[PDB]
Amino acid sequence: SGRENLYFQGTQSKPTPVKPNYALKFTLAGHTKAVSSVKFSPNGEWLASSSADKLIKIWGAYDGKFEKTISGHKLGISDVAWSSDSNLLVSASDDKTLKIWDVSSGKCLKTLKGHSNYVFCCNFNPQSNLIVSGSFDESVRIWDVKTGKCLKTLPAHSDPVSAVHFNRDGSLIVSSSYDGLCRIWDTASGQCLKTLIDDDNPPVSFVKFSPNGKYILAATLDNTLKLWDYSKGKCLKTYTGHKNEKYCIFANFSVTGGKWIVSGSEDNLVYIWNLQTKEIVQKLQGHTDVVISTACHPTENIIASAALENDKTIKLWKSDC
Repeated sequence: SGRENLYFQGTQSKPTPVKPNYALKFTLAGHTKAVSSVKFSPNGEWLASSSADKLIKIWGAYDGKFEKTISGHKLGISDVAWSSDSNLLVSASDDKTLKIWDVSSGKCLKTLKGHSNYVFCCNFNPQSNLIVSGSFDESVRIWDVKTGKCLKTLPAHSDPVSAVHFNRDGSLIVSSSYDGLCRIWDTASGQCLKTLIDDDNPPVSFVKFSPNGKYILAATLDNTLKLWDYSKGKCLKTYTGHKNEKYCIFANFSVTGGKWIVSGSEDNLVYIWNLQTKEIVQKLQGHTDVVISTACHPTENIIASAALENDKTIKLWKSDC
């Protein structure tokens, strides 16, 4: 308070690299089967979780407080995603549908039908007038949010689609599949603009664009994450040390503090790497099954992690940096 606020800490010529200090704050229990996917709302207020138990739950991002259960899918749910204004959610289910939900009321606004097998992954575009979905039926679909109609069906893959993500302005979609391909699609035209292959093409279990849209982060089932300049077709960074040979585990760019890569792992840990140096900077211990999903809070140094059937919980972790 007052004049003593302005307190000089000293000069440091050699920078000393920062490591995060994520510490467990809350465990969120209530799902009765494996959790599938957790995502923070863009406005930072909420965490949504989806589960094999057919339910979506909403939780306070800062206090871990249970808010509501959202129900309606007839079978398990593999993914959930928020609209840009934090008002809507879309979910991808084994019942072959996606559902669009009003988060405040819990009501299903639209059921998106067209896929011929489990819907596995989903995302809104930044404008949030479109949804992209990936399915066991091997296709990527692009949906009109307002009408619920399928606008395009992309014959994207020759195996289930493991992930779909729009870039920062919605102009591109990236998709991945156990077929070993990452593929870049023009949103407007539906044309494949590029196919990225790892070489002996291991199954690709996850993809997403970097925040700045220049890179894609891709997980492959040889226990490896890779950061690609998709346009140059060049791999910039490789992240290893975790376990990923079986499942579609989410990974993330942590951008609120130190620049990290964050992933789940089949050894029940959350892994955190320094993005540039590729060194593991933290491993978060607490879960008792595969950490299938992780998410990074938009403004605070908070990570949410969620685990499979032997655990069924979500954990919220917070770091000073």
